[PDB]
Amino acid sequence: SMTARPLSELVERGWAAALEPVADQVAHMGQFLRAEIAAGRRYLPAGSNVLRAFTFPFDNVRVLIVGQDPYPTPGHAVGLSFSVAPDVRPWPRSLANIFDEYTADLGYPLPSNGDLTPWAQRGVLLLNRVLTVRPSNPASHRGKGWEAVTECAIRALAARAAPLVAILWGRDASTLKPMLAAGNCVAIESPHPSPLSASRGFFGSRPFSRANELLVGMGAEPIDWRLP
Ligand SMILES: NC1=NC(=O)NC(=O)C1
Ligand SMILES: [Cl-]
Repeated sequence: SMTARPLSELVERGWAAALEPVADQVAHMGQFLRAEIAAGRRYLPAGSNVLRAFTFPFDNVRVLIVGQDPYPTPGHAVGLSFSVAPDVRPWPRSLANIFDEYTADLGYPLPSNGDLTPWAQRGVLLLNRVLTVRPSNPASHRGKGWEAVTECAIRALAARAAPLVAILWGRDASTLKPMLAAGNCVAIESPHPSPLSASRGFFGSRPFSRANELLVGMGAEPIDWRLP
């Protein structure tokens, strides 16, 4: 529980230090979620998955992907942005669009399922600007306190003595751009992959190959994006 236990228990070691400026805020978010339940509203993903992106090592991140907020359908969000459990079908529409672009950009076959954990295990941070949502109500937790947490995460990533490429999908994600100003960091911005915006510039954006060209130009290893 975010309300009950400290960052050193909840997230990976580098992340616990990176998020120290927002320790109280994370506890505050736990209190917010408690209040939602007391009031008769639910949230997604499950409490134990809310901070899941911060359970993969901070020092190993080479690419950051940021979306808006979690999937609003119960059974979809898993605490890694855009990912679903390997048994979920059909795929949510944002994910189908991401995979469409993945095939077009990289030439790989469509993935077997919607599980993006391989990316997380290979140094891709799968973040959302806001880390919870009320079921069936996209953007319902906007402005409730998560933004300070994800702002802190990005600042910390940008301050590392390491290369970083950011991929910012959509308007809420794009508000992290000022913080990404650092010489060791470069940002790709595009419209969100949702059907609401994908045709404004998500399709054809080639984020995966662009990220790898940027990494190699900073002397970093490219991401192996291939999913099974
Ligand atoms: N539909 C979704 N939109 C997002 O911005 N992030 C997710 O994790 C899922
Ligand atoms: Cl609800």
